[PDB]
Amino acid sequence: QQEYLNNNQLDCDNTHNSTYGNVCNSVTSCQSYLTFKSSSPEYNTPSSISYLLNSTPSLVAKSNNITDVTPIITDTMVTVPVTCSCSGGRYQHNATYNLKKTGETYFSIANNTYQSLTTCQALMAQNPYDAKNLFAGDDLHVPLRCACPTKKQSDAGFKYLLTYLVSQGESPDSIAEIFGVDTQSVLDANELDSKSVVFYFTPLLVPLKTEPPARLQI
Ligand SMILES: *[C@@H]1O[C@H](CO)[C@@H](O[C@@H]2O[C@H](CO)[C@@H](O[C@@H]3O[C@H](CO)[C@@H](O)[C@H](O)[C@@H]3O)[C@H](O)[C@H]2NC(C)=O)[C@H](O)[C@H]1NC(C)=O
Ligand SMILES: *[C@@H]1O[C@H](CO)[C@@H](O[C@@H]2O[C@H](CO)[C@@H](O)[C@H](O)[C@H]2NC(C)=O)[C@H](O)[C@H]1NC(C)=O
Ligand SMILES: *[C@@H]1O[C@H](CO)[C@@H](O)[C@H](O)[C@H]1NC(C)=O
Ligand SMILES: *[C@@H]1O[C@H](CO)[C@@H](O)[C@H](O)[C@H]1NC(C)=O
Repeated sequence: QQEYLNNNQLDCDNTHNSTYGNVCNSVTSCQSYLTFKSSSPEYNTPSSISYLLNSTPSLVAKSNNITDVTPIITDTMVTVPVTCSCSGGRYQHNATYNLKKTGETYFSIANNTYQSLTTCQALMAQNPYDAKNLFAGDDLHVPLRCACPTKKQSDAGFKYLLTYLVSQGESPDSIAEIFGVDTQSVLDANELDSKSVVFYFTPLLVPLKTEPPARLQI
């Protein structure tokens, strides 16, 4: 279980503990997954998506049953295998991001470029630049959100946790059905209950019993 981000990442001045990352509460390192929506023309191949998220093109290709050079149709949600590890008391998967345009902000990088796979708060905490001193060509340390199954989750049969970018219309019920797991396992993984509002566009942890399906929309 990890705290649910609960839209606290939408205000860069918000200081809720969840915004600085999942908490290191299990094994120091594990295999994990992110999700990411293909974006044309910059992030729509295994090469460019892996470059943004620090995976490998072969891992992205195999995870989605495509080749490592296959163009991915815009808005397709793909799975991205990554190593999740503990750093500074948090679980995260490191990536590096070079700003392309002077005008990009900590928030635009977290919310738009990385599709809320990281937060403004974690970016600011792990980079030296002032929010008013970012220029094209600056490299950012990007702490992508992932977690490793706790002992209790492992004992329940979950081999991985997957960081799931919730889309319009989706619910814990419908997301659990994609991965063939119980709705209650999804709720428990995020410390939610059936009355909790699950926000669109905010990452949600999904515990997995096996590797994710190659196509999420099936
Ligand atoms: C992902 O990124 C984090 C930082 O966000 C890396 O954490 C780093 O952890 C190492 C290991 O303790 C720290 O190294 C220490 O640093 C000093 C030099 O500053 C040196 O005396 C020693 O080598 C000492 O171990 C390091 O401080 C820390 N980095 C930061 C920026 O705080 C982590 O290793 C990264 N993980 C992966 C898998 O890339
Ligand atoms: C942060 O990102 C989200 C996308 O995850 C943006 O949400 C959009 O909101 C507008 C209305 O303001 C909708 O028309 C779009 O459909 C939403 N996006 C998606 C992908 O569905 C949001 O605008 C971003 N916030 C900022 C301040 O840039
Ligand atoms: C936030 O969490 C950290 C460790 O995850 C802890 O040291 C700190 O006390 C927490 N802060 C609050 C306000 O609960
Ligand atoms: C991969 O794609 C092939 C051909 O489209 C399909 O028959 C096969 O079942 C897929 N494999 C997996 C593991 O999804």
